[PDB]
Amino acid sequence: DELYRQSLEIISRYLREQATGAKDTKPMGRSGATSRKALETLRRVGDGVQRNHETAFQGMLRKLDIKNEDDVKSLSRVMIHVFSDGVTNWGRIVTLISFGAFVAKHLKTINQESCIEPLAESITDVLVRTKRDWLVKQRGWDGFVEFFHV
Ligand SMILES: COCCn1c(C(=O)O)cc2cc(C)cc(N3C[C@@H](C)n4c(c(CCCOc5cc(C)c(Cl)c(C)c5)c5ccc(Cl)c(-c6c(C)nn(C)c6C)c54)C3=O)c21
Repeated sequence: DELYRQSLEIISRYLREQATGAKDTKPMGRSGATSRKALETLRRVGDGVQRNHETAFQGMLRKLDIKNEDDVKSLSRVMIHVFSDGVTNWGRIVTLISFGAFVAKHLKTINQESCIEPLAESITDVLVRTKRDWLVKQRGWDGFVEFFHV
């Protein structure tokens, strides 16, 4: 319903902005405040996650050997495997998206900007499908911004 659309808007905006390598502060949609604040939080926490896990991110990127949109279509399986284990929390969700931004920068490097939208959708699809009930219990992105945004 609303949860998918809002998630996709947040994730797509962050991956896109990360790939161009400058912030975009165009406002969001109707639920403008929450989505804006979630995006600001992703910039802060997400950028730190990428720095912290530079090595593992780099090693994993290399093993994924991404070239084109067909590869992008084939990322979902490893993504699901690595994320749908065990504990759910917002830090883990930021880690999933942060790895998404890391790949999106690579896609830019190899002139595969067309793939960034499919990537974001694939991330959103996995997030909302596997964690729907938990996300609803937290009041979704409101729960994220309420407690994590500074
Ligand atoms: C130890 O953690 C087990 C899993 N886990 C549990 C739990 O209970 O299982 C709780 C918990 C809490 C947090 C905050 C984080 C983790 N992690 C820590 C590690 C295991 N991770 C996690 C993620 C996020 C989920 C997948 O995102 C993806 C996103 C995209 C766009 C693609 Cl295309 C793909 C293929 C994957 C990682 C992403 C990349 C790497 Cl490179 C590592 C990564 C790092 C870093 N080091 N190494 C060796 C790898 C392989 C990742 C994760 O969710 C947690």
